[PDB]
Amino acid sequence: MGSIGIIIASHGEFAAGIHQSGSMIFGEQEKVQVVTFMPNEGPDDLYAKFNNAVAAFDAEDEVLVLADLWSGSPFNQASRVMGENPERKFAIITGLNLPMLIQAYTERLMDAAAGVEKVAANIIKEAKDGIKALPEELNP
Amino acid sequence: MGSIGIIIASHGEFAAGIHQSGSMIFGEQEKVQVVTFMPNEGPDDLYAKFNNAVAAFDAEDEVLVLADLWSGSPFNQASRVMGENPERKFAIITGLNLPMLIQAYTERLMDAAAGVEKVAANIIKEAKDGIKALPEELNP
Repeated sequence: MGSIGIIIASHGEFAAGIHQSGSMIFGEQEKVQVVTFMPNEGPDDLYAKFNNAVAAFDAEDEVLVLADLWSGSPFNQASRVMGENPERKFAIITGLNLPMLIQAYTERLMDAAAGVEKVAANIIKEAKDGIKALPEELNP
Repeated sequence: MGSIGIIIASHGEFAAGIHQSGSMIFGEQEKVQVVTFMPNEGPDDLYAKFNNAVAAFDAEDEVLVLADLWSGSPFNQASRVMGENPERKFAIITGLNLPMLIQAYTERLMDAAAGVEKVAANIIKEAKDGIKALPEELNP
């Protein structure tokens, strides 16, 4: 049964700031957790934050992690928590940007019961498609 | 000679937060300005922030704006400033993410003579390529 909990994760306050961007553009949202990794912190503090974020969702919810980068402690600890909970469906998407977050909120509204693995493909596509340049000739 | 000044621009505190992410991974970076657009500000406030950010660079510097969202207010006021300073080389890339910012920093280190029109293609490429998922079956 059910829903998708979203965890926004980053080095530094990035994840908190883009969570604000999203609430201005999209409005308030349920079942969103923010995990920041600050300079006075180590990997085990981050491990605790992820476990605490997952426990804030209902036991039936699938989990979508939107992470800053495919490297470093935020990504590594998200992957660890994913691998320690094989009875729970997880997806991690790296390269967090605002089109990605908007599309994640929309896919939840539209199609949350299809699962995190189904909705990820179009979240990825819109995140990439929203990277565009001016002047137009600079685009691939 | 001139080099590239970077403006990181967003709705809300996103831009300040990812600037912090960048400093945790890439140290202190010269000629980087942050432009945030907060819930209690309007377009004329924003326009002034962009003009002040551009004034922090040297007259011969080129300007690279990394913006959160295509056709958003940060993007629109950046485009306006670009059109008002036609004697300055300018580029705008939307879909701001941490791979994008990392590559922009790398480009300036490798070749301070490369202008914003030359470095844009690899910055866009790495910004898109950095968007990937686990499980890996969601990837191409």
